[PDB]
Amino acid sequence: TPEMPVLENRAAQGNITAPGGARRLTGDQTAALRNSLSDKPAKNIILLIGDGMGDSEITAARNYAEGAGGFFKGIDALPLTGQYTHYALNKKTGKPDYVTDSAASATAWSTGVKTYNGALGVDIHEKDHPTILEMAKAAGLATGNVSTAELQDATPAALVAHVTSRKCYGPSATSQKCPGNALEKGGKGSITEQLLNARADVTLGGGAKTFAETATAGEWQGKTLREEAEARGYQLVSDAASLNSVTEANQQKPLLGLFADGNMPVRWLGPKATYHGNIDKPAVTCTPNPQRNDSVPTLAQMTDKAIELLSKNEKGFFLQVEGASIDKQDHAANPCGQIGETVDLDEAVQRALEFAKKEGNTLVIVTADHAHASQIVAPDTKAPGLTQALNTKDGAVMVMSYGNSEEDSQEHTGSQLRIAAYGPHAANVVGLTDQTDLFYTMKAALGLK
Amino acid sequence: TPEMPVLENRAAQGNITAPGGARRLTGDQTAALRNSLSDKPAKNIILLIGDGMGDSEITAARNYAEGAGGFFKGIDALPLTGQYTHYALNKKTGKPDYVTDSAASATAWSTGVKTYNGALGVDIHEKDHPTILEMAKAAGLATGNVSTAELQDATPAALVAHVTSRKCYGPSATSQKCPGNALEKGGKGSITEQLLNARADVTLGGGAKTFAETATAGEWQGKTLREEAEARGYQLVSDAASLNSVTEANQQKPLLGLFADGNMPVRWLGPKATYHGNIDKPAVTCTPNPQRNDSVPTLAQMTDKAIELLSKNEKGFFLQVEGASIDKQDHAANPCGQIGETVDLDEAVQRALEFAKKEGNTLVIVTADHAHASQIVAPDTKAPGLTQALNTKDGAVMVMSYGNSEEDSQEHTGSQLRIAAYGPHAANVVGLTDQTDLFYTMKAALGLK
Ligand SMILES: [Mg+2]
Ligand SMILES: [Mg+2]
Ligand SMILES: [Zn+2]
Ligand SMILES: [Zn+2]
Ligand SMILES: [Zn+2]
Ligand SMILES: [Zn+2]
Repeated sequence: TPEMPVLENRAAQGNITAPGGARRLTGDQTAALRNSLSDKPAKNIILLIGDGMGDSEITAARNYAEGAGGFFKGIDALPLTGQYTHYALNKKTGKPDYVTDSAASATAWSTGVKTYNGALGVDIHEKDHPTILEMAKAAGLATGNVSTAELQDATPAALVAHVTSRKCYGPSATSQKCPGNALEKGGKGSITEQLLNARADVTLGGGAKTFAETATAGEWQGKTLREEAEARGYQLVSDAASLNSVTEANQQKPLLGLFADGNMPVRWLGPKATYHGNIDKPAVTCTPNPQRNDSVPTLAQMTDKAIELLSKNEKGFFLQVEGASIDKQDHAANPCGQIGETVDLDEAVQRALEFAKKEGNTLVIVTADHAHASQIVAPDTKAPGLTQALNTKDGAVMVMSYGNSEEDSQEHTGSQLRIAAYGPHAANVVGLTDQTDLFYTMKAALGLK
Repeated sequence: TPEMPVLENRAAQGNITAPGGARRLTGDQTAALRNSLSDKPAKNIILLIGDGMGDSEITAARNYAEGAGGFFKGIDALPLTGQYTHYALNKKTGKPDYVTDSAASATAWSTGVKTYNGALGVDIHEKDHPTILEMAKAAGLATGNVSTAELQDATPAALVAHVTSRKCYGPSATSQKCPGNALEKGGKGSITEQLLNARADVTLGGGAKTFAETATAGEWQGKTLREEAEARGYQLVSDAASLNSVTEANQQKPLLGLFADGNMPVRWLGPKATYHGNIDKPAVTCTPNPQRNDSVPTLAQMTDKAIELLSKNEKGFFLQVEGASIDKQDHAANPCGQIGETVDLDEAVQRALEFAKKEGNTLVIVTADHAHASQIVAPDTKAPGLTQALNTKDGAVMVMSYGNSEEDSQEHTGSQLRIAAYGPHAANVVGLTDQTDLFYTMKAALGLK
């Protein structure tokens, strides 16, 4: 009557003020850990990435949304945890670059090779290396690529595209920045063109804008990328209703969902942190974003439809799910935007876990590309950076600080960070590992090669 | 019987520029993990604490001393890992206070009750709670308390004292700061007097200064703390020569080593970080402190002796080792000092792991009280705080940034952080747990009733 348990409840068990009340455990965990260890092969894999979602980000989001002694039913629920490194390389020297971007990190987990900041699917010598999606596909597995960002963004693009710079979104930018990759130059194509060739079964996100560009060469020269996708038999959907109307997605009729021109709308609204924000302004309470929609699918919905479609495959499936805007809102120094996308991702993880639990042969991994700027500090802190006071679920104030940049955007940080997993082969995330180890873990799990 | 392994080598496997070159794993971990899970009783527990050592501090030290792709033979070797929370409580409201001090967090793990910032061994109503060392002693176990800080400091003090404020070092301050704890007003005494009453087998650290104080009352009034110590039978030692000469350590001959007036000397020196210091000044290489001596025992030496004296006890032991100055040097915004003390701890952890691996019935836990300010950022970073560039073991540049305060000292942060363990009951550290579970976990392991 086996089955691998998920963490059902790790909230504070009683009165936070009393002896034993703040305890998240209720008894010895040994037995439960043992039950969590299997080396059986995995049929499927669900990789959920919170971009910029390091330990700090998780904590701030839990404190705010669930209270300090709360528990994220999705994020905190994975039983096997570790900490991994995500350094990148200096292109010229080949030595470590301690603070990676999304492009180099995404490449790392999806290819198993370290690269330079800005590179997608290539190494420091600019050699193309096959990705876990292409490999899964090659072996006959269904494949999914879902994200809240523009599909040309680095995170999802890493799986289907090989370009020297993350910026070559479409023909236009490619010609000018990735001369080596430009179609009209003998190259493989811009990110959007490779994504279309890649042909995963299910791809959903934003970035409808770039599809308005036309190809400078080949069979579809002069037609728009959107027209191209139609001409090659993709099913195009652009709202919740039409998405939910899809019945099957495969190699004959691959799904392509374009839910916004750029990035998909953020779940919550609030003002930006500000200088001495926590002393000069009252505490903030985030509010749902009215532009979020009933016509716009949530991450959990996209995730849910994808598992549905992909699960038809007898052989199994690979699916990557990105909660994109945790990072984008961290850059913007917007606590509410940031937290709100963490809560969003947790909902997506709950869905993956519900599936995995009942299916029994699925590995579900939750992690991030790199760490980010936000820090939880004392309410009376006086910082030279940006700050904001928030009213949390506990009814107490929490102060959030962004102090690693004097200009435009807050930056990434190089701290090692959480990786949690559940299912067959989950054990490979425990202890210290490298981002590149995840590639090999997934490969091995899926039994590829 | 397949008795439990420590991670052997989690360094990058080969050439980090090549496929699979940065991998830390040489194969599937499932079997090894199974071998690591044991719910047999623990005979001994060694708890190592890096004050302010969040994942961030560990990463920087790693990059620095061992390279991005290196491995800490001590710190990174514990196979069972998780993340834990350490929020404190608001004294008046009892709602969470997101950022803890060393007093409140130390109280959490040593008594299993949350408390307010500044409290030592009391709850928000100011009532006492038995500490883990007190419970071990009651059971007839040998007990040790080692710090590189002054013994009065919060981390080591939380084990032996119950005062309303951490400032109540000795006679003088207590009278004025913790009236209800003052001896003259019938309290249990200042921290130092309370430490004396506690009578741990082995106590080593700095903090001699306060031992120069004269008691205001009791059977040793007018006499100094040091004189009282001698009168009570403690064996004093104030240098390394005399420490090694010690052969016995028990209840009627407790060891008390006072190796400094205040805190023991830090291993490494370097300039403090400065405004735009990564842009404005050359990269730094840390210098070994020439004033650290062959006369002053290192943490690993302190730990080594402690383990030896204590192990003579047939009943088992409880030992707490603190690498104190990580925190203090973080506050000071001194990368070299911060990193040097993490390297120091790592050395003490190795000593602990060595013993444990051989003995087979010892739980070893490595963690921190709370997170801190330091972040690793990109080399070209223009930040509003204090920054510095360092020359790592890789021959590359790493920049650390301090930007959560404009005031005197960098501040603590409330991010959840790594806890890692080896041995019997180590499984209770995996996943999400609270700083309060630690108490309960060590108490159940030793089967303290
Ligand atoms: Mg991203
Ligand atoms: Mg301390
Ligand atoms: Zn990112
Ligand atoms: Zn980013
Ligand atoms: Zn501390
Ligand atoms: Zn501190």
